[PDB]
Amino acid sequence: KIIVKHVTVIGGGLMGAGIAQVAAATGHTVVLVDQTEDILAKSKKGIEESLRKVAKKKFAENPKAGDEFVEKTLSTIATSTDAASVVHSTDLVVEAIVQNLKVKNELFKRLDKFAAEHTIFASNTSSLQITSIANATTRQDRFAGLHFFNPVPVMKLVEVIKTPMTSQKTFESLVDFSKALGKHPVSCKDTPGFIVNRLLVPYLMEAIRLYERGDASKEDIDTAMKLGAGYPMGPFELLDYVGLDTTKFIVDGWHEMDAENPLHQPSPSLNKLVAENKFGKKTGEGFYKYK
Amino acid sequence: KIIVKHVTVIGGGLMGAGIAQVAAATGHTVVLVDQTEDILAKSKKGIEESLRKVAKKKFAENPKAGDEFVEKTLSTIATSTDAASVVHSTDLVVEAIVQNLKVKNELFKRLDKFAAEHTIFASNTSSLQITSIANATTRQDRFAGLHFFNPVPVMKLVEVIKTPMTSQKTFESLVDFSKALGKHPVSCKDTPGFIVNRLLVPYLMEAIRLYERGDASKEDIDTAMKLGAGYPMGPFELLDYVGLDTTKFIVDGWHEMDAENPLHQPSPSLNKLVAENKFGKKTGEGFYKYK
Ligand SMILES: NC(=O)c1ccc[n+]([C@@H]2O[C@H](COP(=O)([O-])OP(=O)(O)OC[C@H]3O[C@@H](n4cnc5c(N)ncnc54)[C@H](O)[C@@H]3O)[C@@H](O)[C@H]2O)c1
Ligand SMILES: NC(=O)c1ccc[n+]([C@@H]2O[C@H](COP(=O)([O-])OP(=O)(O)OC[C@H]3O[C@@H](n4cnc5c(N)ncnc54)[C@H](O)[C@@H]3O)[C@@H](O)[C@H]2O)c1
Repeated sequence: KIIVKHVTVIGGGLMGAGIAQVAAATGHTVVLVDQTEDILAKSKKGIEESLRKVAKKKFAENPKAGDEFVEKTLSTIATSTDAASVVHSTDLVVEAIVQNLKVKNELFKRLDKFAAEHTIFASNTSSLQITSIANATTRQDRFAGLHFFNPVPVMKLVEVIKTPMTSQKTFESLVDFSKALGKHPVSCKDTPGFIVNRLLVPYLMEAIRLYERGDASKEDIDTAMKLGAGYPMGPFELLDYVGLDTTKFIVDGWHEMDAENPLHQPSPSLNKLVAENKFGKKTGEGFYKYK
Repeated sequence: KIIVKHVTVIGGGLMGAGIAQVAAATGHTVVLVDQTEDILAKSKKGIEESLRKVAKKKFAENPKAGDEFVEKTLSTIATSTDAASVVHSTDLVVEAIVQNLKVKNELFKRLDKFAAEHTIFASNTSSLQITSIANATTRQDRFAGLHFFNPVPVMKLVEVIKTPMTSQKTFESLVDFSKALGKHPVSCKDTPGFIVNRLLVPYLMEAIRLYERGDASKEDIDTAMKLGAGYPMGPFELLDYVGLDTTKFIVDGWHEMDAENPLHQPSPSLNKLVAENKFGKKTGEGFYKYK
C-alpha cells in the first residue's frame, strides 16, 4: 500500500486545473499537463486567481500569510506538455481531457509504457466506462475511476470507481488520496452515471419533460423543488449551471446504449437550445438568460 | 373577487391539524372537522403544543404577547363532527382525509349540497386526480387542488392544482389565500404527482434500485447526493423521513395506473420493509434505525 505523493493531472480545463489545485494545496506534488504552453500558462493563471480569491477569504487578517499560501501551493504545480515525461516517477495519473474513448485509450496505452510499476491510472470521465479505458493497458489492477465535481476546490465529494479488475490495494489508495485532498470518498461500481449523475441527470430530464408537456412553468418547477424539496438550485437553474451541452451529452450516450429506456428519451427543448449554442451560464444563456 | 376568511378543514391528522393551525395563526376563522370528539381534542391539543413551542422562543422577551398569540389562535379554531353543518357559509373547504377515492367523493358529493354557492372546494391529496373528486360535485369550477407539505406550518410551499374545469377566479382565490397563510404558491395542472412528488418520488425509487442492484451502499448513496448535489438529506434518510408506506402507496397507485412504466416498478426492499411495518422515523425504523 503506497501513499500517493506525486500526482500528474492530465487536462488543463475547469476540472483538471481544479484537481491540480486541490492536490497541490494539500501538499501533493503536482504536474499539470496540456497540449500547449499557452494553454498551461493560462490554466495555471486561473489556479492562481482562484487561489488568491481563496487567500483573501481566509487570510484576510494577514495577506502576508495568504501570499505564502498561494506561492507555496503554486510552486508545487510544475507543468509539462508530454505526460510521458513524468509518469515514470508519479504515483497517480488523473485524466480530465476530451470525451473521446479512442484518444483516451491511445493516451493511457502510451502512458502505460512510461509509468512506474506502482503508478495508478484514474479517469474523471462521466460518459465512458472506466473499464473500456482500462483495457487499453495491461495495468487494469491499477486502473480506476476518480470522479470529482465542479467546482472541484469546493465540492467535498469524490466518487472512487471500482472496475471488476481494480485491485483492493488500488482502491484503498485512491480512497486514502481522496481523504488527503480533504474530500469525502464514496464507492460505486463501473455503472453509467455512477451514483450522483445516475440519480441527478434522469431527474433533470424529467423536470424538462414536465415543462415541455406544459404542466408547469420553469420558474415554478424551480420554486417547487427549492421550497418543497430544499434543493439549493431549481432543476432549470442547475441545468444551466452544469451545462446543457454537458447534460445532453451524457444522456445521448445513455440513450444510445439503451434506446428503449424511457429515462433517456431525448428532449426537443434541450436539443433546440443546444443546437442554438445556448449552453447555460457558460454561454450567458441556457433555459434562462444571464448577466 | 372571493377573499377566503372562513376555512373548513376536514381531517385532523398531521396535514389537517397543520393546515388549520396556519390558517388560524394568520387571521382566518377555522372549523376543524373529524370523525370523533377525541380525535378532535387530540388534534387541537397538538396544534396548541406546536404553537406554545414556537411562542416560548418567538416571544421570550414578551411572555404576555406569547400567551395572547397562542390563545387567540387556538380560539379561532372550532371543532365539529358534522361537516355538512359547518360548510353552510364557509369560504374554503380543504380536505385532508384517508386516501380513499370512494369516500372522498361521497363526502364531497354530500358537502356540495350544503355549502354556500361561493364556497371553494379543495383536496390536499397526493395520490388522486383532482378531476375525479371534482366530478362528484356540480361545482367543479370551484374545485381544485391545494397541496401542502409536512410540516405544514414550516414548509412554505403550496401547489395550487387547477383542473381543466377550474375557473381563473377560483385559482386566483387560492393563490391569494396561499400568500395569506404566508406560503408561496406555484401552479401545476392536474397530473399525477403534480410537481414535487412527480420529480422526487421516482428519484427516490431510482436511488433504491441502484442500491438493490448492489452498485453502491445506502450510506454512500446518501453521502453522494448530499455532498454532490447539496441535498439536505440523502435519498434513504429522506425515504425514512417521508414514510416508506406513504412512498409505497403513491408508487403503487402509479404502477396500477401505468403497469408498464419502469419508473414505477415495485421495489422488493421497499415492500419488505413495509410488510415488516418499518415505515421510517414514525416507527423508529425503515431503511435505518432511529432512537
Ligand atoms: N464540466 C464538468 O463539470 C464535469 C464534471 C465531471 C466530468 N467532466 C468531464 O471531465 C472532462 C474535463 O472537462 P473540462 O470541463 O475541464 O474541459 P476542458 O475542455 O476545459 O479541458 C480539457 C482539456 O483537455 C486537453 N486535452 C485533450 N486531449 C489531450 C491530450 N491528448 N493530452 C493532453 N491534454 C489533452 C484540452 O487541450 C483541454 O484543455 C470532460 O471530458 C468532461 O466531460 C466534466
Ligand atoms: N402523511 C403524509 O406525510 C402526507 C403527505 C402528503 C399528502 N398526504 C395526504 O394528505 C391527507 C392527510 O393525511 P394525514 O397525514 O394527515 O393522515 P391521517 O390519517 O393522520 O389523518 C386523516 C384524518 O382523516 C379523518 N377522516 C377520515 N375519513 C373521514 C371522513 N369521512 N370525515 C371526516 N374525517 C375523516 C381521520 O379520522 C384522520 O384524523 C391524505 O389525503 C393523505 O393521502 C399525506
